[PDB]
Amino acid sequence: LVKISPQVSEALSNGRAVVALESTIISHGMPYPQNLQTAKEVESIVRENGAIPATIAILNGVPCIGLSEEELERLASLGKSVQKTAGRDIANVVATRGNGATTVSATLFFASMVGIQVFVTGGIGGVHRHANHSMDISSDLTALGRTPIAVISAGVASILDIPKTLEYLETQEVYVAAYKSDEFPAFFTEKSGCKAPSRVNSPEDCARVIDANMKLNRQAGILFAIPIPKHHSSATQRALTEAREQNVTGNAETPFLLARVNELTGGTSLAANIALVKNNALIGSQIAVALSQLM
Amino acid sequence: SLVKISPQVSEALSNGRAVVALESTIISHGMPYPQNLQTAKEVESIVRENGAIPATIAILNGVPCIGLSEEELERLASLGKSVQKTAGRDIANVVATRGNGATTVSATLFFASMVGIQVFVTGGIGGVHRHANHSMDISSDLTALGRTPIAVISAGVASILDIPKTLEYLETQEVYVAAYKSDEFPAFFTEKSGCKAPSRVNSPEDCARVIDANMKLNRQAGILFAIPIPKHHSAAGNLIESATQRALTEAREQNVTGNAETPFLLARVNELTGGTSLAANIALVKNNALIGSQIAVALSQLM
Amino acid sequence: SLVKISPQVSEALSNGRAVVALESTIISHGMPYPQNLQTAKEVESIVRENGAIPATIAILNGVPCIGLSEEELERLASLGKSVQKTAGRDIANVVATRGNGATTVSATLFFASMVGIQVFVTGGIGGVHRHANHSMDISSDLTALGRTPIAVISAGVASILDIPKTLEYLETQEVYVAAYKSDEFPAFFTEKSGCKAPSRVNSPEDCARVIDANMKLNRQAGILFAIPIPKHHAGNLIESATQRALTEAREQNVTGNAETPFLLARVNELTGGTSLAANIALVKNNALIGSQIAVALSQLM
Ligand SMILES: [Mn+2]
Ligand SMILES: [Mn+2]
Ligand SMILES: [Mn+2]
Repeated sequence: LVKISPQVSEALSNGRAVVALESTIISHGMPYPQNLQTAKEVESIVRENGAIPATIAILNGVPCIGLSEEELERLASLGKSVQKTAGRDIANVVATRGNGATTVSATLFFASMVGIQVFVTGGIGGVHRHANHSMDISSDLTALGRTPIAVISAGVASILDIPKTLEYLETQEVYVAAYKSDEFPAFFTEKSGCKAPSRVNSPEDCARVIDANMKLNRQAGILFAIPIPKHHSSATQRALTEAREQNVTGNAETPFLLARVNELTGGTSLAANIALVKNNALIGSQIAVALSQLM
Repeated sequence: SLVKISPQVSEALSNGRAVVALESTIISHGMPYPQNLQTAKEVESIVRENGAIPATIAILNGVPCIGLSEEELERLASLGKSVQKTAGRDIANVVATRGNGATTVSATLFFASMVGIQVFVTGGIGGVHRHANHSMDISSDLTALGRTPIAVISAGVASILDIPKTLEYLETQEVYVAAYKSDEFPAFFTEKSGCKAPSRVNSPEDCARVIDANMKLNRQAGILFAIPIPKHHSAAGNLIESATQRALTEAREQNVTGNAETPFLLARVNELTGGTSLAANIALVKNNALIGSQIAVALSQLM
Repeated sequence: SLVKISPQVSEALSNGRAVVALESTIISHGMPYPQNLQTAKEVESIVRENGAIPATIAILNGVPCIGLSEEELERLASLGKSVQKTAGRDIANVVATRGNGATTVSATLFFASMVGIQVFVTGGIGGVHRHANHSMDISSDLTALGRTPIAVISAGVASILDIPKTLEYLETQEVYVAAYKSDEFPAFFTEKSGCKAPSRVNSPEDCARVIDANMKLNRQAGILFAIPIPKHHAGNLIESATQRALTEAREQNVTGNAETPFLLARVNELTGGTSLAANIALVKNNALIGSQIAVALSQLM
């Protein structure tokens, strides 16, 4: 049922480094054709650092692990009209023969299915603000707690509740480590105000943790949090307030906040988002190559 | 081989024919005698009339049974609340003590999945309770469905519970939730919850195709289909909702907690509504049995 | 190998003799040197005296150890609180960095399950913290027990934590919870929690039959047995001190890694050693009943 691209299939069969990539960043992070440009630049960074990129999406009901140029452009061109597909939506998107842009929870599922150990993303979903009134908590976190894969993120955006997100990850048995810092990063910016529960200082360090996790057959995964580079590192609070006073909820809520943050920052937040996923791709690829060498 | 599968259920499973799992806590605990027995038998009949084989699940003298005889349904109904209300976490204890257990959604999920039944019909699923922010009272039904790949066919979640938070928790647990032929998530006794359904399916065949995909993908999380109570009962919803609110207030003012709480609320609502809520409960489980059996048959045809 | 199994534990596993897992955070962090070592030896002796083999679990120089020698116990105890408190999520990192780690319930569950040990004695399990409704601080011990089919033998949950919410969370995770010979769920240092136990078991054989059924059913969730501290082994004092310690931690914003050690230390200071003495008594009692459960289970099988 799942279609693995020729390049990814070759790599997996030969034990070469593969880096999984998600597609909601393509459909919902930015408009066409900038979304396509970024996805291709991310894939190029993966290839230029010795790994094979496996962008995951669902197209016409077919889960695809590894996308061709045609599939990337086709996905990107549909823009925000593509179904944002969490793990729980996969079966429905398949059954309806639809297109789906897979989130972290869905991409985890497919990456694990075929034995990809490293999954590069921008930021992971989290515990939402005021969750003690709503219980709005991303399935990304639950999925990572029972999928043994390493997610390479730039931390968690302050749109979400970062302290509670860290607590929920801990409850779900997810190892969380910041890269070359004692501070947990906050996606757009390096400062979250939260201490990192653990630290790793090199791609080789990361690969050794992953290797141990694999060998032990633990069922919980890992969140690496790579602070956005210092050269690429009010709007959130105002966007949040506006969000409440205009009662934006459900599926509209998260796209509204990110868009508002981008508008209020005049493109600065999106630019940072682009910079961080590229940085995650660099470090993630180095981790994957180091891991492949270990194995 | 701790579990006993009846000849009728084993015959169906071995031949890839449609089977619908049914729970037994609605019999011993969820409904009074003898409507509890009457309804259980009528549900099994509806399952058969639509081409599937009913598999009511319970534990009898420490033996997990998948497929029950009429005398066993009668025993569960007659012994009533003296039968252990058996959640998944109670199964081992009821087996060890050689007791009788009427299985809830979390326990019935476990046994149905164990023997390869894909469709499980119930009235409603447990949920996040009201004031869960102070209590953290959240049904194991939700956790169980998040890690058991089976389709539960319900009429949604009762307003006794916190429906918006229940929907959030299901999402966090990776459970696909879809309302049947509606954009509104149903609230058990009534179709009106005030909550948008996160997804929608419009036919038994639609449902079967989602289940089929879930199976082929080997996902470990399950599915909640939520079937709004038939329109013929819509006039009763405001009444049952009003009584629900009064019963909740009464439970609080009388400090009814623990194992007493849920039975108190169901009984009180039926008393306040003069039997209307039980009548609605009977109608919705019959409707769920109808649609659930059609889903199971469609799925069997797909495979 | 993935793990180093001690000669005594390996022999027991191969010959079907009852084995009781033990954790090491109680040694490195839960108790001071040398009371920690003294108690660990006494607990292991109690396990042996009732017909089982103790398997204290830790990570030493990056190697998971199942079963410890006298030398290794001395090592964990003397290095004390400088050893990494190692939850399940920390195992891979402690292994990768070749470090020493004292394993909590969530980590010890993982290693016990790996080698097929069914009974794991601890003092108390982590829980839902007070004010979790603001913090969402909920121990991974609970999540782990909900998806690891092992019987944890505890003395309940300390009132430093939110006992009612801990019981609710365990229920949500499908963990069977039973108090031993009581209708009241125990509160670690003291037998009185003010919470009714959701279920009750009255003998080690009762417990073993529940475990046996859980095993035969292939359920993926575990069991918490809660053994009330012996009536002869101050409860009134430790509860009063607990309330005071909680207030102090709040007024001083003690958070993160500092919080739980602060509360346990403060309660012991405020009670003049009474709570540590109770902690020693309850882990010995858990070892007694837990080993009897493990032997009864081995006999059943
Ligand atoms: Mn959400
Ligand atoms: Mn409950
Ligand atoms: Mn904690």
